[PDB]
Amino acid sequence: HSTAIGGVWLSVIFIFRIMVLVVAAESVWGDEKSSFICNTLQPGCNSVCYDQFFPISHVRLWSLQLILVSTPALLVAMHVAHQQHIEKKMLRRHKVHISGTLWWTYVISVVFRLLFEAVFMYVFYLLYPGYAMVRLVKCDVYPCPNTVDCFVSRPTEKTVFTVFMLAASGICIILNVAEVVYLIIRACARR
Amino acid sequence: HSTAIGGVWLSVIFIFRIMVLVVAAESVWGDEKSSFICNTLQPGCNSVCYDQFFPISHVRLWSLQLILVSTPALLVAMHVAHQQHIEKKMLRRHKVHISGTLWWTYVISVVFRLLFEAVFMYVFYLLYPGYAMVRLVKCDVYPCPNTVDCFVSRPTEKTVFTVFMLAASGICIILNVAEVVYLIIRACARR
Amino acid sequence: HSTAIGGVWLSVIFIFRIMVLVVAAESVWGDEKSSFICNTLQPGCNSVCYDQFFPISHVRLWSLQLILVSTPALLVAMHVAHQQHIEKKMLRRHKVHISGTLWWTYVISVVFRLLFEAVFMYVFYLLYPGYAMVRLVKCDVYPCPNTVDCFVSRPTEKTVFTVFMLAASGICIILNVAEVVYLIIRACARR
Amino acid sequence: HSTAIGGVWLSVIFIFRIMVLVVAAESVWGDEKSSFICNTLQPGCNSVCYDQFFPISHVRLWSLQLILVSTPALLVAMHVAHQQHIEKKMLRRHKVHISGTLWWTYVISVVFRLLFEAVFMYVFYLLYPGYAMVRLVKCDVYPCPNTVDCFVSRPTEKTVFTVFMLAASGICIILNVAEVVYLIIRACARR
Amino acid sequence: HSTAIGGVWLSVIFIFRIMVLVVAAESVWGDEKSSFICNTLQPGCNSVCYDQFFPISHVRLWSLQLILVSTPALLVAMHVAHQQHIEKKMLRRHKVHISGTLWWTYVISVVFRLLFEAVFMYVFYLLYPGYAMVRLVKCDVYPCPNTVDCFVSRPTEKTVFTVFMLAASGICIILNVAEVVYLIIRACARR
Amino acid sequence: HSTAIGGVWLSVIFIFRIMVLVVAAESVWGDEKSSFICNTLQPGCNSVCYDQFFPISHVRLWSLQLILVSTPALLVAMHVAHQQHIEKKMLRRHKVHISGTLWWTYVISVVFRLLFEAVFMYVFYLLYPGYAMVRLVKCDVYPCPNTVDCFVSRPTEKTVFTVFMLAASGICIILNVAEVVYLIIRACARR
Repeated sequence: HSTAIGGVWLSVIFIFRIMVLVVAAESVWGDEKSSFICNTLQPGCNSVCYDQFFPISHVRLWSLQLILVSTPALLVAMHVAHQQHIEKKMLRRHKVHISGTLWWTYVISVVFRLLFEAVFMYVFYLLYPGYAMVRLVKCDVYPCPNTVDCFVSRPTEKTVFTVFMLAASGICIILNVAEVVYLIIRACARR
Repeated sequence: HSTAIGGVWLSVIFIFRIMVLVVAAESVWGDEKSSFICNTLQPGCNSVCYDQFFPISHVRLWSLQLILVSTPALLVAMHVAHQQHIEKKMLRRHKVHISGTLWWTYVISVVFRLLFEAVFMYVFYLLYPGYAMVRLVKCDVYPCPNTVDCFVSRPTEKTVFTVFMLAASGICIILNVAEVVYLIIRACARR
Repeated sequence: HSTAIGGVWLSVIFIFRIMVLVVAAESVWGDEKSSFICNTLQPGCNSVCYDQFFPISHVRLWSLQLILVSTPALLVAMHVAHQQHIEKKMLRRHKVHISGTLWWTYVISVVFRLLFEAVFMYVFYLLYPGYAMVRLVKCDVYPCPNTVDCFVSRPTEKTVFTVFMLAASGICIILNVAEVVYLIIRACARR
Repeated sequence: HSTAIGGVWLSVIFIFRIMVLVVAAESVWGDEKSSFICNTLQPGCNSVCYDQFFPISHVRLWSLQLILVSTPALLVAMHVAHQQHIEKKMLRRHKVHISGTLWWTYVISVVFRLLFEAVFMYVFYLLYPGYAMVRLVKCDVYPCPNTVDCFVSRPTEKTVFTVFMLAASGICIILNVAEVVYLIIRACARR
Repeated sequence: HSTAIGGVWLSVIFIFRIMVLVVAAESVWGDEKSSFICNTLQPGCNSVCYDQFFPISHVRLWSLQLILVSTPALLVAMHVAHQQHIEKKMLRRHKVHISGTLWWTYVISVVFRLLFEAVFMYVFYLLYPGYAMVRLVKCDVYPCPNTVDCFVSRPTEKTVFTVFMLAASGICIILNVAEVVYLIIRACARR
Repeated sequence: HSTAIGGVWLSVIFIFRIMVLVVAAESVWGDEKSSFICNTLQPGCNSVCYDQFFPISHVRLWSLQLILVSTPALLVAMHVAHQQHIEKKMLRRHKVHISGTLWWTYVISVVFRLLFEAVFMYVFYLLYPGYAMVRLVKCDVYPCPNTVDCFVSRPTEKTVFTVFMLAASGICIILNVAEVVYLIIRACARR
């Protein structure tokens, strides 16, 4: 069974996040490294400064988050497909038990999706505290001499897309919590 | 139900906007940053000047507008698909109530699409007042010394595509308003 | 209904134009701006000279022309699909009236396609009078000092593809006129 | 009807030519202009020399030849599809006449394909007499001073692919001639 | 027959590995060679240093591992499809023998997949002992004079993706071992 | 009819070769020319040296070999499809004759595939005797003065992929020979 409160909004928002990531990664974040430049004559300063200030790109983090969020759905879909194959073999009490075992698996999958979203949000907070990208950064990593100034490619557009993605992720978290609560309420109402 | 006055023209114009954006983004706006050049020896001036004068690219704004306009249609489609799944479960008074609840949802979706289009048009006006791109821009953002001249890649072609997109968006707004009015008239004629 | 004189040749020639544009845009016109070079030390001269001599690329104009020519077909197809949906609703005098109203819509769509093709041909004539691209151009746009010489990337190949596209467009115009005349003759023969 | 002598071999060889062109154009001919270099300090010499020695690229000529060869097949397919639509309308003496009119159209399409292949082969001979690309070319086109030496990107690989394409085209011409002769023989044997 | 313990988790984890590799190879490892730079004026030092420190790219090794792991599944699928074709020919004792022969083939395919995964993990350990990429490397390969410092493009992101892939591969190995043990237990329980 | 000994292994190994070539060509061999560099100030030395040492790229040779190996299968498939069309026309002694004529065609196709594979292997041996790519090459082709040193992009990775492809091709040759022998044995056993 499915609930219109949680499933439809989750699917549409997840599709929206996919479309936003597809738009952003190809064009906005494409030249994140090539356009990265520092005011220095020291060879190798640009690469080490980019690695220091961008350990992992925003689009890569978003793609990993989307994949990890998607994995429970793939797992439950494959499991139900195998169960229906077993049912088709049987055709060529127990069914109630199968449906019962299916129920908790879906609940656990929803909980795991919520946990994955929260973990990725916390990782994003740890790696990039400020939601807004800055135009100039100060670099002191070896072999850059003293401190040099480096310039990010597209701070404002990246900030806008970051705000969009963060708002979508937060709405997803809230909707997952609400869906879990509504599932609990429905289970209580059954009894 | 559907109305030939609003639905068909909306769909064809939305497809036309998709095709125009696909044509424009790949070629016209591809070198918007790489070809951006300023008359200065100061490192980092090009990137900061591009960020100042182009906080978000036109094609990215158009893609976001198209996605946001599309989201209500995806929501209503998913909701009706879930409702038909519930109907198929029932098969294996109330229907009139379901259709009634469906009606206002579609009306609200149309209103939300109109609001999204208007909001994106206003955002475009705020960010880029002039409809026509200019060949030369004056830059005074740090660390550019005093004021430097910078040159846009394809001002005229970008202006032409901007005019096309703006005309399409305005026609979409007018058609949405007309469709809402015609829906009100039809509802009144029913009673 | 359809006529073999106009519909089949129109469709095959339109597909041929699509294939030719796909071949040309990817390779021939890809480096139209990057390979554009002027004999000067003035920064920004290349971009302003390219914008002056190429306000809009040939491939972009051809793509816009193809899209605008295609839009009436999409409109009529969506409208007939909606009408067949209404017919299926009816199944679950008037039909002759529906077919009659369908007839003039198709005629007007053909006329609009012819007008669009003629308008795009006239625009091409206005923007690029000479059918053949030239190897060297003279530039005096600010900030280029005095007059400088600039060199086009692939004049001869672009000329060949321009001749192909122009011949196809002219044949399309002639075939549209002939189809309109034959439709008039058939309508007269009916009475 | 179809003949195994001509149709199957023609289709498989045409598919082989498509695959060979797809392999060649993406990689072999991709850097034909960017890697083109001349031993001179004169700006604009590279572009004019490339245009002089390569008026149209080999891959573009092959693609145009394939498209033009394909067009008669598309025309006859669309025409027979329209005729079958007319037959389906009739269902909801004359048929023998329709088949007879179909026969000469297919024969003329085959003749046109043969003529197109021969014309493209002659054009290739006129533009590039030598089948083998040369490593060094001598350039005297304005504004190149006196005569300069220019270097082609991949002479040997381009020569190999040119030999492959030319052999395929010649085999296609021979097979088309043989198919026409066999059609004449079969028509005579019918009487 | 299939087991839910091994098959579903294996398939979902293999799909997850495909998605992770698709995300990583296009963007993270794209500029692995172009961005590779060494602090020297000696021509050819960059290429030889990259070849010495990166004999084969991580993404290429992962793709080869995925292909080799996939090959047994393709082999068994093609073999069962041929067997079902033979069964369909028969339709137009022995079946038990066919199923028995099928069983050991699937077991051997699982064992081969486990061996391939272990071999690729050992190869990865041999080529890249440290799981984490380093920012700076020391090069002494001819013709680089003495020892030069070279800088890797994206050490931290590559390290993160390497950890992800290694964890997925190890989980796959453990799951394959568990599936083999469970198959042995089920075979014993049958007797 | 089909044989499980030859057909299934041939198909799976051919698919494996396709996947390996797809992995290799896009990334490994992409910068084979752009990254090619020689220690000289002579313009044009890089291009002529690359042409001398790499007359045709490894990936292009592998793609041509795969296409040529595939062509007999396409020919026999098209021929049997035409024969089944003739059979369907007949439906709307002789069949045994058709099957007999089909048999030798498939045998000849297998022999031609084996010959093509052997010929391409011999061509690879002639063009590149050493299986392993070398880091440094010595160039004396005009206009390079005296002898210069040039550096290959990715010698080790290219060597690994070359070994993979050569092993696959040799296994294909052996399997083709074995399939021919088994076909002869089966034909003898029939009598």
